[PDB]
Amino acid sequence: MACTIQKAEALDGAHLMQILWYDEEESLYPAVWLRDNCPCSDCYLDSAKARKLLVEALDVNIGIKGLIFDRKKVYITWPDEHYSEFQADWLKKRCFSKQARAKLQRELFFPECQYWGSELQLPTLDFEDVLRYDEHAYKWLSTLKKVGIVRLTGASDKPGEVSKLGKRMGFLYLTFYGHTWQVQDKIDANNVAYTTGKLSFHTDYPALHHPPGVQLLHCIKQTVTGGDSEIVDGFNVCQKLKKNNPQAFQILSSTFVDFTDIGVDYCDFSVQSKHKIIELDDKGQVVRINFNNATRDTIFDVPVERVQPFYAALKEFVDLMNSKESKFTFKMNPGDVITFDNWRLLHGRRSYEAGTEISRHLEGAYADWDVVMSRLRILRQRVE
Amino acid sequence: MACTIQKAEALDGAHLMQILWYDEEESLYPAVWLRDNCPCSDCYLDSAKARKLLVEALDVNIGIKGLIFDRKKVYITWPDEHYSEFQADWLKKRCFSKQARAKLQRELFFPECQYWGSELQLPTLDFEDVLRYDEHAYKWLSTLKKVGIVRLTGASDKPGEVSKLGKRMGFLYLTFYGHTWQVQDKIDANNVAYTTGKLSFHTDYPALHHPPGVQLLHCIKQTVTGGDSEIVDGFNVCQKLKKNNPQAFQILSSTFVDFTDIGVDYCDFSVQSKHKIIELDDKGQVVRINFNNATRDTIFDVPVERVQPFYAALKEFVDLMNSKESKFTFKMNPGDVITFDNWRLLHGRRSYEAGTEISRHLEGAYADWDVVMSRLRILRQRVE
Ligand SMILES: C[C@H](CCC(=O)O)[N+](C)(C)C
Ligand SMILES: C[C@H](CCC(=O)O)[N+](C)(C)C
Ligand SMILES: O=C(O)CNC(=O)C(=O)O
Ligand SMILES: O=C(O)CNC(=O)C(=O)O
Ligand SMILES: NCCCCCCN
Ligand SMILES: NCCCCCCN
Ligand SMILES: [Zn+2]
Ligand SMILES: [Zn+2]
Ligand SMILES: [Zn+2]
Ligand SMILES: [Zn+2]
Ligand SMILES: [Zn+2]
Ligand SMILES: [Zn+2]
Ligand SMILES: [Zn+2]
Ligand SMILES: [Zn+2]
Repeated sequence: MACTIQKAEALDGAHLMQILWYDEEESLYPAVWLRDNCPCSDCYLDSAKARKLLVEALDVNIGIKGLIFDRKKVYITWPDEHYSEFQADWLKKRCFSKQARAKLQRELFFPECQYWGSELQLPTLDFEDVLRYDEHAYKWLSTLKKVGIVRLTGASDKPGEVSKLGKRMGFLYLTFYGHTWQVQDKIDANNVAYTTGKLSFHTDYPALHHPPGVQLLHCIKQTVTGGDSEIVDGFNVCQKLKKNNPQAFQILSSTFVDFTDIGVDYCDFSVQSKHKIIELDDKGQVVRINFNNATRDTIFDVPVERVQPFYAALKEFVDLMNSKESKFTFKMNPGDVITFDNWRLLHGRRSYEAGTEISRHLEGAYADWDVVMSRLRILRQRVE
Repeated sequence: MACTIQKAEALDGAHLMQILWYDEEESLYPAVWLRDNCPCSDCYLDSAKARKLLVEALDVNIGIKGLIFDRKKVYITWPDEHYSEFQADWLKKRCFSKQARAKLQRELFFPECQYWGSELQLPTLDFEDVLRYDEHAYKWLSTLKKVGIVRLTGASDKPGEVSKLGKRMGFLYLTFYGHTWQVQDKIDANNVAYTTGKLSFHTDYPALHHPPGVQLLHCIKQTVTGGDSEIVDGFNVCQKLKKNNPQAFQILSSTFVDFTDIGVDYCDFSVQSKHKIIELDDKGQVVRINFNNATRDTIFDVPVERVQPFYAALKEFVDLMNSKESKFTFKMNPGDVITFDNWRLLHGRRSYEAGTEISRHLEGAYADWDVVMSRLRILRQRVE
């Protein structure tokens, strides 16, 4: 009844098609959009699922010349004698009502989000299960997207596990630190990560204009002397900051901060960026946190009078992150893997003791959110 | 005289340091910024060129407790007995005046830009020279950044040339179409690029939220039956559009368009995005064009009444691109490589004739702008 056509007609000087469905609801489709999206082999390459029609071939003032229909299809003639057929279900799905458009966007982008503080129950799955079963890989990625983190247990205590998950997603994201990389204490460390020092809350790689969306960290070896992990939900903290201190929020979401990274690892590099620490979309929703205090530059491109207020804002923001209501602490063991949203979470670690042998070793990697979402879309379809 | 210290003092309740240089100019440095950027081994890890100091250790209300100086350094004591030394040249470079900050930004980001239309003289270098000499690789990347395109001649007529340039930059950008990819006519083409059809002006990969910054295309084999290349400077076209049709400009720079790509190539994929076709920074400057008509989705997430005005805007934009004053046409020969800014240029190709053997073959690859700029920074330093 809902996707069965009861009536189709051209309206509004034939610039619009209206469908009355059998459930009595109505949908409207501009004529230019219909012509633009003609599925015939002239206009549309089915093997690629892509449009061949050029913008240059589209009359933006086009009207429908003729229309007939049955319960399942509309058949249209155009002023220049082009001919088009559209299927009822295809039409129904693309209805321009706010409700139909929003529903489809949810299905494409999995916007569901569950904010958390210290009460977090760390979502946890088995590693081999995730590699083997789509049902488990689906739960893995959907929870990663919704909650921002998933732990995987039962991996080995050897290099190569993040690489297997990378393949399960599709491919990992290559950076100047390599395809994968080793978090251990190193002589002449090119990065504070590669020391025994404390890492306060940070996102990885704000020195890139497109920081890694997803981070993977696998504990190969762990020390008893320290090295606990800490996470906080950045979207949650930002919401509390806007509430408690709209001025601090305003400064952090509007000020461009310079980040830097110079050194040699996979290649030799001299990397520079600018980002707003709290990054808002066009509707004012926080979509990314860009913040690592180690790689924030000495160069600070703001007028002198904006400097101290910036720091006072940043301090309020860091204090919220450290608050006992926001922060969640745990300690990784050999064979544990954490996979998390590096645009949303900030993470850190406690200091631990140097010695003459390596007491602590994680292997990490990155992946692009688009690569991950693509796998998520495919998995959902296979599972449903 | 300009970077020699004539006087240093604490001012403004000791919250500011003022330096009077020997050229009689003055610079101001907030106390909190100085403490934040103390270069001592407690605060700063020299092997990483990174800050160890935590935000949590920074008193945002800090003042200078004592200060002494000579011609080349300032020596500061802090209220908690921490001690800091700063070098005159380091200080001079980071001066918070608008002029000093802007100068340094130019040096970091190479903003110089030369807009062009049909009068373009295609910048051209030798391929092997670029692989061999830093002077030539520097000219290559600086011109790529400034002009948006460089041709390289004298490559071979065999696969693997884009890969060599990838290494010269650092590394190539892996996508679902592979590390490198073959533009040829293919049975069951997963993409309109892999046909003999005309490609109108487009950027590559707006189906990703972070489209490739730089594209490389190497002609292995060329057909006489068609297949000429066309380019246009997108930043130039946008400027003309804002002038001629501010309404069209407003629609294109504000409307989110959905892009899609579903198929199998390097991996199986189902990719979705949203972008504004004309993408503006926070000051209203165009920083990216995101537009491929083949991969623009059938799904169009706007209210019905915005649809036709969107198309009328897009048509004005495409017509400008096609104008004889904007467009530059040329034809690639075996051994030619084009490297260009895929955020700024749009490119296309003329149709050509199918046959039973492959008459036309290019190999392409992508690179990230951050990877390229890093190499650019390193090269400049080596050459100067
Ligand atoms: C880049 C990260 C550290 C975070 C950063 O520098 O932003 N590595 C662990 C070294 C791979
Ligand atoms: C992605 C490009 C075409 C452009 C596009 O689909 O956006 N390939 C040539 C197939 C690698
Ligand atoms: O060592 C850890 O526990 C966490 N490591 C990092 O956050 C890093 O390397 O960037
Ligand atoms: O075939 C050409 O000349 C140009 N190719 C493309 O723009 C492409 O593959 O995306
Ligand atoms: N069942 C209706 C088919 C209509 C074909 C029209 C071709 N011009
Ligand atoms: N040449 C001046 C060195 C000052 C050292 C001060 C240590 N507190
Ligand atoms: Zn139906
Ligand atoms: Zn058609
Ligand atoms: Zn980290
Ligand atoms: Zn290298
Ligand atoms: Zn000097
Ligand atoms: Zn110090
Ligand atoms: Zn292309
Ligand atoms: Zn794969």
